[PDB]
Amino acid sequence: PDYCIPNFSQTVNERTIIDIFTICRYRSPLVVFCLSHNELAKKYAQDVSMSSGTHVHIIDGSVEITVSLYRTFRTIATQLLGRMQIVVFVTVDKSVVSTQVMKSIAWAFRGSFVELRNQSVDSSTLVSKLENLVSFAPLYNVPKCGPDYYGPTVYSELLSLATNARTHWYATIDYSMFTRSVLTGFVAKYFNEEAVPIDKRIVSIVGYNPPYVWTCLRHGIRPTYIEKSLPNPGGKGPFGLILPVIHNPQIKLLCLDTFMLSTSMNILYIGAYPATHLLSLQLNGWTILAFDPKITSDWTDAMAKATGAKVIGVSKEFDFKSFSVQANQLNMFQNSKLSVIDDTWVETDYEKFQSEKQAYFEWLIDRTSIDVRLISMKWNRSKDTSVSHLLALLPQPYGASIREMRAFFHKKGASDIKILAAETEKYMDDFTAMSVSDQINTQKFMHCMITTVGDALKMDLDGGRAVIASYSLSNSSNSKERVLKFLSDANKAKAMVVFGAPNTHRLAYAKKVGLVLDSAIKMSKDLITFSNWRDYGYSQSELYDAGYVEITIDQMVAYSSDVYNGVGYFANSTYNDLFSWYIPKWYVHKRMLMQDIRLSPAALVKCFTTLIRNICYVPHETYYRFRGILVDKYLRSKNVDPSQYSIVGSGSKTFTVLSHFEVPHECGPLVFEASTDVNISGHLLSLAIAAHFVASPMILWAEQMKYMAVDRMLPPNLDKSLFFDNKVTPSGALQRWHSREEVLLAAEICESYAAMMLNNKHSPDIIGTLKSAINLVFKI
Amino acid sequence: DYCIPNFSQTVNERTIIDIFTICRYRSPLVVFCLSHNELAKKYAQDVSMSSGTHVHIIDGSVEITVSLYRTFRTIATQLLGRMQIVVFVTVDKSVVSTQVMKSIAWAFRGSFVELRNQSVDSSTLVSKLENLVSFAPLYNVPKCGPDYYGPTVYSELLSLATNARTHWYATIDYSMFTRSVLTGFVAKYFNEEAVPIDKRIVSIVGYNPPYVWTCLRHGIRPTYIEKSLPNPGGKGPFGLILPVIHNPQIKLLCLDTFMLSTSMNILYIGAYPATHLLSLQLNGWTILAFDPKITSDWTDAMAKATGAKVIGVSKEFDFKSFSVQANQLNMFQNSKLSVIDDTWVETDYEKFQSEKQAYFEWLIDRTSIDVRLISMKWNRSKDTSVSHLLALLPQPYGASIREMRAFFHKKGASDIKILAAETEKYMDDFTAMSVSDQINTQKFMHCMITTVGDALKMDLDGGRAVIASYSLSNSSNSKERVLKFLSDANKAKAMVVFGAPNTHRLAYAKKVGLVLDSAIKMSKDLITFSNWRDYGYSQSELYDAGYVEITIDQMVAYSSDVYNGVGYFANSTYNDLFSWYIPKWYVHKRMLMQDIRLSPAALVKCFTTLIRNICYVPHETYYRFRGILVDKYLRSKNVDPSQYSIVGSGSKTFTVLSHFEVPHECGPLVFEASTDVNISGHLLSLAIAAHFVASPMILWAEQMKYMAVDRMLPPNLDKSLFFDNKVTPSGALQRWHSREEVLLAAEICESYAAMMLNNKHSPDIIGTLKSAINLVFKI
Repeated sequence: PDYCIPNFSQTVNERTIIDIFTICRYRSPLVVFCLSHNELAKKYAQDVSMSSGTHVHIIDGSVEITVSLYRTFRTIATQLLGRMQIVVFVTVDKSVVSTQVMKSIAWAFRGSFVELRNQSVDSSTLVSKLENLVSFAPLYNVPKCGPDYYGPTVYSELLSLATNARTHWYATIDYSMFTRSVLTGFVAKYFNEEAVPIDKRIVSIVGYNPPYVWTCLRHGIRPTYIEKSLPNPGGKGPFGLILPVIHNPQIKLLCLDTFMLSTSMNILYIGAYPATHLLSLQLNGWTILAFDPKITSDWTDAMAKATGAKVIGVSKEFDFKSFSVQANQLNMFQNSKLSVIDDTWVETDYEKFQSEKQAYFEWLIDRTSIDVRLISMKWNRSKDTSVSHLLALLPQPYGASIREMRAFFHKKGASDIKILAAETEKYMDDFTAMSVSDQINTQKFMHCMITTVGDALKMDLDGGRAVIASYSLSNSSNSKERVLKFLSDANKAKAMVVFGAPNTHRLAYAKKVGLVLDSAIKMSKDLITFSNWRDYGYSQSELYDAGYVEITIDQMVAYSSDVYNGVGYFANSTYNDLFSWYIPKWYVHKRMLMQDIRLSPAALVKCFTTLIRNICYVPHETYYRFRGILVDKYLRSKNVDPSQYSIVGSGSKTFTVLSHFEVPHECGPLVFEASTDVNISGHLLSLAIAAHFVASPMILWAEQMKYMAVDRMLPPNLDKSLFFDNKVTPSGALQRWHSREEVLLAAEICESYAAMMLNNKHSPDIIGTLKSAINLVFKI
Repeated sequence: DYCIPNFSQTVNERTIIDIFTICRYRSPLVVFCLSHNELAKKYAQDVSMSSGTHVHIIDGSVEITVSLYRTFRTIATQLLGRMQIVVFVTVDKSVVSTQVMKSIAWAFRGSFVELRNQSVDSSTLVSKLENLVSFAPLYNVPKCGPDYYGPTVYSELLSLATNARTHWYATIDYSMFTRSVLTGFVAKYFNEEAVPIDKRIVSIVGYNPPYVWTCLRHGIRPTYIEKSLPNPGGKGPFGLILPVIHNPQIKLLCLDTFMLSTSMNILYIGAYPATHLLSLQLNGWTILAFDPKITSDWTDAMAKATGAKVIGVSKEFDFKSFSVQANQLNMFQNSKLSVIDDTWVETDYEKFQSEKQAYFEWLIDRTSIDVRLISMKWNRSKDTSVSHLLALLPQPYGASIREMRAFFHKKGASDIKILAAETEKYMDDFTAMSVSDQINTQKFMHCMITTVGDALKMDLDGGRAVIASYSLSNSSNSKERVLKFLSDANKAKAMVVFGAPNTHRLAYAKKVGLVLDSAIKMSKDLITFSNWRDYGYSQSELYDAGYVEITIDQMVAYSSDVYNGVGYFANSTYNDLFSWYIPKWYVHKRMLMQDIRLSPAALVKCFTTLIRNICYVPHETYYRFRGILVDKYLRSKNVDPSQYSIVGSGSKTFTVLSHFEVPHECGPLVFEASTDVNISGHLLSLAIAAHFVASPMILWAEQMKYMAVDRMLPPNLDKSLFFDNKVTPSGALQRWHSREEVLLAAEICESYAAMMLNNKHSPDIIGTLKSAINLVFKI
């Protein structure tokens, strides 16, 4: 062996790389707690620190807020892979650091954010959430990178002796729902930044993906699907939707309402009260005309303030026997699109009441004055009846074992069809006895009305059209030649097509070291096959050649914090880490070249290097000594005279130039002026190591690094506290980082750097595809 | 299984392997003492932001007792986190003395630095503060010891010439650390028992060279006792005349420490400068130094640094005066005396040696002075007869030099002729050998303080200190006879520090596939090491012989105020396979009061917290599993469920509703109605730690039984050392757990280890500990 430190031979073997992959499942230990009672914070900080060893920080204002954040999170950035919980108590007022700024910094480091600074010192809510820190450590019931959670993990079951003090834990499923929510929040943030009109905030979800309807209505955008091949439903009508062939406590009503809220920006909601499920939706741009006798004056103000929509609530019954546009205040929807949500019903003469409604909806749909889109009515008829302008007769996917159906009226519906009673009762007898999973499964018939059939690669990309392709375009049906052509054209067209694909070389490195076995995922060349479908792999370089920069889910949720209304997560998933997400290059240059904390790689640049330095006995200054030695081995490998430079190998000086010399490089010859100090970019080396295990923001960091060749003024609208991680000149501008020579020099030694840190058990393909992408960013 | 807490998918066979690997990092603490608080805050931020080192600043804003309680209760949970921990202590020495803070530091396996007397711009203070930022997560100051003389040079990690690397021999350095800790414990034993200075002699069973240095570093005299010492092959009564063939100041300490073992009175001729002696505590010695260059300050400097009574003569030694009234030898009447002759001249060296030899041949035949040993430099080119000559060895650290050493003794050869032609070719061979072989020949020198015979039949009178570094554990001595020797030693109130490989800890290491079969092979309790055979001993059968297992952590912490040896930098898995045991009589007499030096604080949390982080085990959920494990045991003994109520919290394991008893061999467990039961959680965690490192379960159990009721704090010990435990307003250590709460945890201990390690534990490890807990609590 070898008896010397730092030791990489005996410490970093193939099983060590496996354990590093395992540690990445714990890489979100931060909890940011905001309370206005400092002495109370000191107690619980001591309680959780003594009981479970959680590292605590108390930003109390004794130090300036900018330097206080700089000292707190520069330390946390190194400990994110330490498998130990980290709590940061923020006790300064919201005037010192606002709720949105602190929430951004929290989610930028993958942490749970709790804001309770308005609470009194003896608040039952404040003390309870503080006791949860000590009870649940090292875990915490508050979701990370999100305010709400609707998955199966119930933290209160961990304290219950009846449930054996256990709860469920589906990391891959929960992070998938977290990813669907983050993509939606980023598109919502995209619409807000581009000042897109409210009625134009529509996103195309490539491939059928049910949960996107809910996430889109949570962020104030309307969803629309586009599937490659949608099979025939098997019913009657123009679209064949009449009788087709066959854990959220408030999704029973949100399943139908969110879909109807996608068909129009104006809604006639009959029988709305209480409509409590709508309160957790951002409806800023909608106009709700609510009809119910139990509607009060406070109910209208409560719905409008919680959703942002213009709500006009009528405290009367709906006049169904008046056939005029002057009744029920329908005059406010002239020359407009309108949809009707009918939830009215009675247990006395239900057949007689439905006939009165049907005659009104059959007339309301034939309005040349109002573009009535869709009308949803409760259907339960024991007699044969003819329906005009009927598009769909679907069961209630969340109605469970109930007997009621739903009818959908549309202009392009069946001109006249006869709904036989003996056919619906038998149809319901089958739907009534199905499993709950199959009952909820039949909600795809409902989403068919907002689905366009065709190829997503041939769609129109006009005016910055938002298109979410969740792993869709990457599957083997679409060729890599055509997908790269679609994304390159989309970037030229200034369109927002968020694209995701499996990282080819990250999965190859996972199978090489024996992480995920051959039984789960099999790979051949760049073609990937998943088991319980085939899929193409894409690297980070070829997508930059198509004009797409890889961004991390961490950076997307952090950049979209002030508009995020979705769900969070608790644990990371190795399966989800195999994929990478890319946004077009035009939007990166326009609004993402100024590296704030939300768009910084702070949550990844230090945690991997520190973990390896602790495992391999690498002292701090010794780490920078190895940096100079690696540079010394590269300069002499290119026949540079050793007397022309002087290897310092410190944190501030990599090496000093003594006489002018140049190094041949494809991105222009590296110019080294005499009597100058060279300090190569260390983040490039560490981000390449982090790319072996998780999605690395190397491409976005490089674009920011090139933009920081000179001093750049801070954005005027953004809070300047978000730039705490970087130096700011007294002028008020972000200080220059590194020269193009210092950055390209680190890319050349990057191959030998990974061979040192991982004991030659790295992936030269991972370093190669990143090195190739760094060169294209710094093209001459 | 998709449920948390998860033990199935998380704790596999390789997971146990990685836990063993983490135990190599289980000493990350650094305790830094400086009197400049704002300067400490800066370097605390510098090392925290650069390397992620967790820092603590005890500044006095909180009371010192509560401040230590909050700081180290947290550190105890993080000792397996692979991250450096620094504790800056800025309060005055009046708030916490240097010896108290050093004990607390070494109790948690930490490097201790005391620089509170330094000014804010001291070049020494700032340099050692910059070393924290430069060397993190490592540190150049050794743990549990002030000095380090091994091959690891930290300044080479910063040098580009050495490729920023240095050597790293963890097993060798920790072995030297163990030899030094054993010596320091014996030295602490002599200080506690008030043993007279001249009686402080320890027997080192089996030949072990470095113990001569460590003993003289702690003011005690060593003596060897070997099973079979081969004949040296020379002439003389003991055959020591011409036998058959990294410390910068060991060149002189090799000879002087051996001569300082032969007598408590020394005549050092040619002492100046004698700088090597300054690092030894010679409290009890009397040095009569002869050299012209001796000054008045030199005598005071030697006496202050060593504690010895030094009388330094600023003159030459009168060799041509044959009387006890010359050279002030009148102070050694009716006393033992040994002389160290280091005088020499480059002009007529032969003529000067003949004058010395005639004096030493007369000085050895003194009925007035019990002259023990005389060491003279020998270099004669002519044939000469020597009277009263015991040995003539080469200088083991003389390297390629031509000079030899002669040793005069009363029991030496009455008359022998030293032929010049034989000693010239003998030096020609000694000069040509390797340096390792030159130093290897220092066993001939130590032969003069070596008794030949069997250590199992020695006399154990009046608390005799005997150190057996794995010697008694080897296969030559049967386990039946060794256990008989140790049981007799404990009855005789003797101090025989005994060490042996932990049978079940090595078995658990081989079962999971840590140390492979090529290095260590085991059969039953017989162990074979590669690169000799050895018997294994468990913690229970040694308590049956009246011996309690103590950890090297607790020994160096308990001996902090007398420790003068070396520290260590990294732990070694090879050394962790062995356990160290001290007699039971000394544990009951002075170790039943659990202070921080004798507490298992450095092990009771770090293993449980690491497993809770790996397996997603919440804090309160951990205590829920505790009650469920108790509920599974009470039901297994046919206790009616309506007689108790499972609470499963940190303060209440379960509440008793009606009186019921559980049959147990240590008396039936009595559970009074309307009372709360809180089983001892430390017993469960110490059993888990016993799978990987030496666990102080036996010592903790003896302290736990003594803490059945309140006990007054010792009057002499600083009461700050009891910060880890509750103290009543009366000034006494508050009671811990009842005998029912402790024995109840021992019964669920088997199922507890099956849950924490996913049934991949060792029932033998739990069994030998559970058996020992019963013998401590025997009725």
